[PDB]
Amino acid sequence: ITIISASQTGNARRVAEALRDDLLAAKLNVKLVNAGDYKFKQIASEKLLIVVTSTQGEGEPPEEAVALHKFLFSKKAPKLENTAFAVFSLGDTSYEFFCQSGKDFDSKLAELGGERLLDRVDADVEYQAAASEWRARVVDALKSRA
Ligand SMILES: Cc1cc2nc3c(=O)[nH]c(=O)nc-3n(C[C@@H](O)[C@@H](O)[C@@H](O)COP(=O)(O)O)c2cc1C
Repeated sequence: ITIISASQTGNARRVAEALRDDLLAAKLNVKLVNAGDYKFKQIASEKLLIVVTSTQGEGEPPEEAVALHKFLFSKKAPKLENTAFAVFSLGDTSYEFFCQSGKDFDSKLAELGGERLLDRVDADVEYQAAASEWRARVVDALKSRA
């Protein structure tokens, strides 16, 4: 399983660390990478992929995931021939573009034909219970979808 973290400050990364550990706890071969250090040209090669992404100024994706989101949004983006996914997003209702990055990644993947393992989870500023409830569900799902 490949867990991708896209954080401007470092919160998605922390959740990803908790999540990867739950999967190390439930399975074992888990790879945790930051969007800035993932050779995303092989994202296709993933059987089970998780993305954790925050939403930034003007609803823009996290910096480390810009090339990735742009790539995933490019005419050169590959079809998720055999890739399934789940997205967790950190956002704030006070902003207009609440959780837009999650909406973007969730959409484009599905548009490309990726299989959604779990409905996208949008998280507000309190964030910490969503990551946990979401964490508990991907574990249950992945145990049931591998
Ligand atoms: C400059 C800035 C702008 C942001 N803009 C938005 C926004 O438009 N919508 C949103 O849902 N979240 C926005 N966030 C994200 C925050 O709501 C919050 O989820 C943050 O803690 C995410 O941290 P992470 O990047 O470490 O995951 C913004 C954060 C920063 C620093």
